[PDB]
Amino acid sequence: GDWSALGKLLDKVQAYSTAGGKVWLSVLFIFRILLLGTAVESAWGDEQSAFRCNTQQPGCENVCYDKSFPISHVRFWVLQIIFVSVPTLLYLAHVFYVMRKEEKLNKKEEERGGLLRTYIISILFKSIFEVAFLLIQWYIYGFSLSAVYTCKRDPCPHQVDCFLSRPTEKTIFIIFMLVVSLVSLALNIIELFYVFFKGVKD
Amino acid sequence: GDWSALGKLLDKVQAYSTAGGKVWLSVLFIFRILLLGTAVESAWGDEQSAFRCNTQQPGCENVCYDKSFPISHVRFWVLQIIFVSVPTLLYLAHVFYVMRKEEKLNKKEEERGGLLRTYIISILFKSIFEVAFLLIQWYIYGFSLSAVYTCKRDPCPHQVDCFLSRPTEKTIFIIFMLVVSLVSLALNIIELFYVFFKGVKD
Amino acid sequence: GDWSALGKLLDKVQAYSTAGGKVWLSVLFIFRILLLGTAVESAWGDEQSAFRCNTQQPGCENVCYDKSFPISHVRFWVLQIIFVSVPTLLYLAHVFYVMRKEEKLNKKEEERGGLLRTYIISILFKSIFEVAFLLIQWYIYGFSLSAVYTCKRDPCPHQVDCFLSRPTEKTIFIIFMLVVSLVSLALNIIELFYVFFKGVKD
Amino acid sequence: GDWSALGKLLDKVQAYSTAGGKVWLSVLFIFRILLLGTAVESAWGDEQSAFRCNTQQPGCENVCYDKSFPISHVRFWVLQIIFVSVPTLLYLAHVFYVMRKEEKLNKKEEERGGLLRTYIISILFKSIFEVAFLLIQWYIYGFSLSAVYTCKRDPCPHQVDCFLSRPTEKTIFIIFMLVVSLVSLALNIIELFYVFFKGVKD
Amino acid sequence: GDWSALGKLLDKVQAYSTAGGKVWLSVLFIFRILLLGTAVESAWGDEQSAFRCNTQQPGCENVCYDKSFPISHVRFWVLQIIFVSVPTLLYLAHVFYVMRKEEKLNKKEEERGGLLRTYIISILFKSIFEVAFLLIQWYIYGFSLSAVYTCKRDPCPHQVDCFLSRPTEKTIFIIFMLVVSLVSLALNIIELFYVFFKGVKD
Amino acid sequence: GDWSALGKLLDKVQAYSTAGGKVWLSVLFIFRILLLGTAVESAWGDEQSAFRCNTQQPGCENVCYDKSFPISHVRFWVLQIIFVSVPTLLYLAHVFYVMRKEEKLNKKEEERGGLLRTYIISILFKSIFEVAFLLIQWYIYGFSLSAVYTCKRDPCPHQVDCFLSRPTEKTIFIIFMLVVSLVSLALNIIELFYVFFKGVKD
Ligand SMILES: CC(C)CCC[C@@H](C)[C@H]1CC[C@H]2[C@@H]3CC=C4C[C@@H](OC(=O)CCC(=O)O)CC[C@]4(C)[C@H]3CC[C@]12C
Ligand SMILES: CC(C)CCC[C@@H](C)[C@H]1CC[C@H]2[C@@H]3CC=C4C[C@@H](OC(=O)CCC(=O)O)CC[C@]4(C)[C@H]3CC[C@]12C
Ligand SMILES: CC(C)CCC[C@@H](C)[C@H]1CC[C@H]2[C@@H]3CC=C4C[C@@H](OC(=O)CCC(=O)O)CC[C@]4(C)[C@H]3CC[C@]12C
Ligand SMILES: CC(C)CCC[C@@H](C)[C@H]1CC[C@H]2[C@@H]3CC=C4C[C@@H](OC(=O)CCC(=O)O)CC[C@]4(C)[C@H]3CC[C@]12C
Ligand SMILES: CC(C)CCC[C@@H](C)[C@H]1CC[C@H]2[C@@H]3CC=C4C[C@@H](OC(=O)CCC(=O)O)CC[C@]4(C)[C@H]3CC[C@]12C
Ligand SMILES: CC(C)CCC[C@@H](C)[C@H]1CC[C@H]2[C@@H]3CC=C4C[C@@H](OC(=O)CCC(=O)O)CC[C@]4(C)[C@H]3CC[C@]12C
Ligand SMILES: CC(C)CCC[C@@H](C)[C@H]1CC[C@H]2[C@@H]3CC=C4C[C@@H](OC(=O)CCC(=O)O)CC[C@]4(C)[C@H]3CC[C@]12C
Repeated sequence: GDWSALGKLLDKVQAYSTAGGKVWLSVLFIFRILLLGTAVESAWGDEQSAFRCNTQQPGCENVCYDKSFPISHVRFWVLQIIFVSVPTLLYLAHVFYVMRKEEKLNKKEEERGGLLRTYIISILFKSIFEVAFLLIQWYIYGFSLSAVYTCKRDPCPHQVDCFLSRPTEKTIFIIFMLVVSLVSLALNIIELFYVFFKGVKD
Repeated sequence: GDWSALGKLLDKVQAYSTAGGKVWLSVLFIFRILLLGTAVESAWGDEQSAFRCNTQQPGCENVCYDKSFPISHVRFWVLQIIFVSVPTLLYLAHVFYVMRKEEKLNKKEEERGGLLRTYIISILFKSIFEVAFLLIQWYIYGFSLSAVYTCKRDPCPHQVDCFLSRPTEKTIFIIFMLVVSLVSLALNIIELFYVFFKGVKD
Repeated sequence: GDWSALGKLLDKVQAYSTAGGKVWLSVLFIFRILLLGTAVESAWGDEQSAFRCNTQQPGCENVCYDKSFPISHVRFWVLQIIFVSVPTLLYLAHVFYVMRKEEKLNKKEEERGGLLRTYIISILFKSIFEVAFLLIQWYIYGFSLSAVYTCKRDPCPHQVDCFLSRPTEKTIFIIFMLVVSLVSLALNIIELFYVFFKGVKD
Repeated sequence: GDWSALGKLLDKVQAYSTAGGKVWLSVLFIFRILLLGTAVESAWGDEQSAFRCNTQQPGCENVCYDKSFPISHVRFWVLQIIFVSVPTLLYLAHVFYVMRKEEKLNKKEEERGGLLRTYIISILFKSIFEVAFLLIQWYIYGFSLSAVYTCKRDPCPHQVDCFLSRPTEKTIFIIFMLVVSLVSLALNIIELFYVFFKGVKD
Repeated sequence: GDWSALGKLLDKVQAYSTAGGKVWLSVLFIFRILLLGTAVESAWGDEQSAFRCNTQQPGCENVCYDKSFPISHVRFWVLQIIFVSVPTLLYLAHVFYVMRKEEKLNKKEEERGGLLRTYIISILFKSIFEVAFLLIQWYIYGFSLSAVYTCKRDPCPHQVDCFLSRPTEKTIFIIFMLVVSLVSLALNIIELFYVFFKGVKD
Repeated sequence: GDWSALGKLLDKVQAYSTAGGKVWLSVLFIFRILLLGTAVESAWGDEQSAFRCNTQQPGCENVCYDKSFPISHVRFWVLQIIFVSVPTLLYLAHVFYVMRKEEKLNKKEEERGGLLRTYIISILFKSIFEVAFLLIQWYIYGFSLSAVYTCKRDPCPHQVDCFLSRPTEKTIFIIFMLVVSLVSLALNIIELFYVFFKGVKD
């Protein structure tokens, strides 16, 4: 049970990458998924059951929660990490099929090119998605949470004060994820610069 | 432990497919199942416990919820994704048995045809199911949710106002799924056009 | 790691079956288990917590629920699908042991029969169980659910109105399962007719 | 990856068994564990939360529940199925070690007996445990449940009426398990009779 | 895929053990983990939600529960079973590394001792931990539970009566675990006596 | 299926380590993860639902809980154990790639150094993280919990007394984790001293 075809595929996929990029970028993905699945996912469990508002009006809590949180952070991060990893899978499948076709051609008729361009495009799109998600998060929420929220949506009469759950831990986790995203963006830009320098000097 | 029979089966199954269809259509299924299982399934958890109506009448909440939501979106999508994937499994089993029979025939007696038609039929049925589900969803619900619902079902007296849970996130997820379905439909139609052009020109 | 003994066992088990029966009957089992485990099992979760009755008498809700639902549909279906699949497992084990004994005999002493009857018996019993379960379900419940139930069991005084949870989705799922069961019954009867015709003409 | 040592161990373990016992007794274990893990385990979930008594005295519900149910049925059945399966595992380990020692002896010094007795003892103990558990269950509970219970334990004043959850489904499952246990006992006694007849006639 | 190195490691690890100890001690661990994970873990679920005290003072329930149960039984048993199994893992790793080093030495330079002492030390420490845990449990709790508890901790005024959940089942499980622990201790002492007798007579 | 490349990688990774460090440090990680995942994670489940304060003011409980527990202990420990294990994974990947490159070089052109420095750096960083986390925990919380907390945050009027859940078990687990961390730190420092002594004397 020798896993040599996996080695061939891995070597072909990582032909144009640097030595460092083969390590940090791979470990960061594992770090990200572990942190997302273990710690943060449980702090957001009681985000609506422990949300309280000061009023007797039936229906103000629902509308005020929907106004405060149009989309939860955890699902935003899940979307972010899904959109960032699909280009690599597409490239891997492309390489797999190309290798199979080349092997068939070699066995049948013996009885720098497109791949670099695809690699560059994938690396560009990953950074584009990172920047877009960061900008959207900055515009909608920010990078902090306050304990008291003021609601002025009907049928609440003239105003309402509402109180959040765990507004301090979530800030810490938000900052952690921001740092991780910035590190990933920098590591992805370095690869583009290296590739273009190699392609220009020679 | 060489997995060569899997390669033979894969090559036989994807004989008439294009180069692109071998990649995007496969990755889209993984994207779909991951998104369905991770993010959306948790937003619909408190769909009946956090549903509130303004009245003292016992029994109005149950009937009004049943009137508003005859069937949840998540289970509708589960049915949609199950009905779209069975034709491929049937075709795969058919090819498996045909290959086994051909091998037996070759070993025993040496001591464009039906498969294309089945492929075309499967591709047609997948698109048919996609369109049918989209039309049903458009007729029953639409592609948005409102925060306030008006109920006029007995025993509620003369009318009742009821309030939903997370009416903004669900709209976002609905739009995402709509886009995914449209992309899948287009990618399936392209294959039919390509196959018919190849079969007509030659 | 060649899986050839599995192939021998599979060919021996499916010797008397038709070409179609090797595909539809196998896929239907997967469809059934997936649908049972994913969608329906979650709709029946709040079947007793969201069941409400109009009264102040302590104890009427419990007795009225027990009177309305002597046994839940999901567990009835689990029993149905367990009782329908055991004959095949028994036949498979029988074939396995017979093959081992035949191999031992061949190696030791060289230093249409019972199996058809067992196959017929198993196919008969599967249909018998299907019909029995369908008849019991028809007699006890029917194939629909109503939103309001009338209870006349002690200690409830003179009568009580009670209200169910999700009475419309469950009807849809009931109809789905009924259709699946009918399809399975028809596909099983076809095999008996084919076998008897082959055994009579030759 | 040929699994021949597993075959040798299986043949050695089942040397003195009948043809039928190799099939029904093995399938019954799978049936038992599936039924225990899928259906019954969920019906007993709300056994204490939905238990209600008619009184204002704080503490009567706890003591009356503890008096009605000294031990739940599901855990009783788990103990029953654990105590019935350990002798076979002990015998299997004994055979494994004996085979290893015999192989070592054969390679080193070539440079009806105890096993039957152990088999008989294990078969006897399995039936003994079955009978003991059945008798205990008959003495403590019976084979049915009633909807209303009468409690006369302090601090409840002079008497209390309490009401159970799902008293009709549980009776059905109890009867099912009783039938399964009786079938297992009969199948185990048959093996003893067969073994003793073979050992006496020859 | 022959698993011969596993056999070598197993034979080396169990060189000084008796015939019986290779069976009962191994099966007892499986029995213990199964019983701990299946039955008992669910009876302790509602240990604080169903705990009730007779008073209106806010805060007496929390302090009285903390006074009654400084540590739950299930977690005590988890610690007990973890502390008893680590010496064997350490010894196994030691043997693994020693065997690798010996193989390297044999291939390089051909181009009763410490292990017994380690075995004895491990066997001693297992019994020491068993006895220590039993003594601590006897001192803190005992081997039974009563339904009514009397609390005299502030801010409760002058006294309070509190009521437990399932005080009869837990006694049964406690007795079961006590018996298992005693059996394990005896089986471990037998090995020490056998080893010392063999080492003294010869 | 011989796992010899795993052996080569393991021997290369642990070339500069002592004999003891190959055992205790590996077993301690398993001990840590088992203890974290089995016992402690369930004691912190009802940390906010069972937290109670004496007042009628809506919103004081949320703010007072957020003030008492800026971050839960379990998630702090998860972060601690994640930050301590990434350097080893980075070093392992580095060694893997270096070995592959060396093999390629050997096959192509035949048709104490950096690794020690990386090992030292990783060992230093692990201890640095341990010390930093211990200091932060000491500064923020301490190593004990009290049953009564005094809150002076708005909108609570002038003061509030609040009561915690399970304040005695958590102290025990905190002490356990502290001891484990200290042991790990000592075992890591020993390796640095040994390495430097070997590098200086020779
Ligand atoms: C549900 C299962 C069947 C499919 C889901 C898993 C895949 C989507 C995984 C398998 C390997 C993963 C990759 C492993 C590591 C990397 C690190 C990083 O890529 C790199 O830069 C690697 C270094 C390099 O090649 O230069 C970005 C994420 C990525 C591609 C991962 C993206 C997600 C991948 C493709
Ligand atoms: C529970 C387990 C035992 C069975 C359930 C899994 C199957 C139903 C999976 C295995 C592979 C899956 C397929 C993998 C990828 C594709 C992509 C797509 O098909 C294609 O067009 C592939 C590209 C081509 O062949 O042209 C539509 C879904 C489909 C068939 C998937 C449908 C679901 C399949 C058959
Ligand atoms: C927990 C694990 C170890 C055992 C539980 C799984 C088995 C009970 C499964 C394995 C394969 C399954 C079978 C696979 C497919 C078929 C389709 C169908 O049988 C057929 O008619 C197959 C076609 C034919 O042979 O003619 C009825 C169910 C059955 C026998 C399934 C019944 C359940 C089986 C035996
Ligand atoms: C957690 C894992 C690692 C161990 C737990 C599983 C075992 C305890 C299983 C493996 C195979 C099982 C056995 C498979 C089938 C049989 C049927 C039956 O035994 C027979 O009579 C078999 C027929 C015969 O040999 O005559 C009684 C239960 C028993 C021994 C089972 C008892 C439980 C066993 C030993
Ligand atoms: C019942 C027995 C006879 C067989 C079943 C147990 C084995 C599978 C155990 C015994 C010794 C274990 C090994 C002992 C020590 C280590 C710890 C660990 O060592 C490392 O590689 C540390 C990582 C690093 O090098 O930095 C990796 C797993 C490994 C090889 C263990 C793998 C599993 C082993 C082989
Ligand atoms: C999470 C995974 C990767 C590691 C956790 C599992 C181990 C800690 C297991 C593997 C085998 C187990 C052992 C299997 C059986 C025995 C029986 C018993 O030891 C004996 O006396 C065996 C008989 C003998 O050798 O004399 C005490 C527990 C012990 C060592 C077990 C302790 C726990 C062990 C080492
Ligand atoms: C989700 C899966 C795919 C990846 C997550 C698991 C890894 C991060 C594991 C695999 C082996 C583990 C290691 C096994 C044992 C050790 C013991 C210890 O390292 C040692 O000192 C080993 C002894 C030595 O080499 O001197 C510190 C933790 C470490 C490196 C572990 C850190 C976590 C590791 C790398």
